[PDB]
Amino acid sequence: AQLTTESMPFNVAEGKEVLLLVHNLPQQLFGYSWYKGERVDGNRQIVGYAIGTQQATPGPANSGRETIYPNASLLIQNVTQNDTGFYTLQVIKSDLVNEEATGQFHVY
Amino acid sequence: AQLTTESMPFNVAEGKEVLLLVHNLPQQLFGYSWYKGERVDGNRQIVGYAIGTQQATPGPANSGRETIYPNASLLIQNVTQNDTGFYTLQVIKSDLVNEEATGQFHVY
Ligand SMILES: CCCCCCCCO[C@@H]1O[C@H](CO)[C@@H](O)[C@H](O)[C@H]1O
Ligand SMILES: CCCCCCCCO[C@@H]1O[C@H](CO)[C@@H](O)[C@H](O)[C@H]1O
Ligand SMILES: CCCCCCCCO[C@@H]1O[C@H](CO)[C@@H](O)[C@H](O)[C@H]1O
Ligand SMILES: CCCCCCCCO[C@@H]1O[C@H](CO)[C@@H](O)[C@H](O)[C@H]1O
Repeated sequence: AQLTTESMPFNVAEGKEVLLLVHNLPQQLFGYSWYKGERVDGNRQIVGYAIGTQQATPGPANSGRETIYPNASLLIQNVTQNDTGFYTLQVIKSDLVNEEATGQFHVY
Repeated sequence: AQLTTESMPFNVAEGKEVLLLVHNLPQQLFGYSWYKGERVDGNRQIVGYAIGTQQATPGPANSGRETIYPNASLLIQNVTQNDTGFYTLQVIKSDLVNEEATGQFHVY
């Protein structure tokens, strides 16, 4: 089945925490990139993650409060109104035929 | 200066050929992915290219008439009306903080 992401919890109190879980990662991965919003856009990149070295590198939209895990999961702490809405994950395969999934939680 | 792409020629007769040139490739590249349109969208991916292995892999929007070169350049032969408009290159860096550039020509 399709690459998918869900957020835990779906509705998050301001100041609390949310984990973006990822399911059905394909094989032969090179890396992951998370973006704020519904689309892949470098200006809105949160983080880039190289699997070979297990190394996270921040993008322009990185808040300082995000952590990516080896299975692509994204933890966000001390959430703000600004964190609310859509997130997009791009999975970079080793053949560079890539996949995206979006991506939502609601701050209250 | 910024990663850019220009098309040669910019206005192309139906049935002829167009080369999408790429300038200012950054260092530390792992590969390239070309998309039809203004955005990175897997459903519209033309090709994925691994630099290390020199291996091109076709995506869903591949027409059969496209060739990617080691410097990311894209040749399109026997162009159709359907080929007209924007193309987007994504450059995949080793730290996964990637870059995109668009991308157009006009068929007449
Ligand atoms: C700090 C706690 C994080 C531990 C990992 C939690 C992931 C548990 O697993 C997830 O549980 C969800 C329950 O809502 C299910 O909907 C998902 O299908 C399942 O993958
Ligand atoms: C607070 C830190 C949370 C730990 C981060 C890793 C937890 C991820 O846990 C994994 O998530 C996957 C989907 O993303 C699923 O395979 C399973 O729910 C689980 O094994
Ligand atoms: C007609 C097919 C020939 C293959 C193309 C040869 C490589 C293209 O040529 C290169 O294009 C780059 C743009 O990507 C430019 O930056 C370089 O200056 C130029 O040498
Ligand atoms: C170092 C890069 C080598 C790439 C191999 C080129 C594969 C595309 O084969 C193409 O065949 C066409 C004939 O129909 C020619 O007009 C093109 O010049 C050629 O690129």
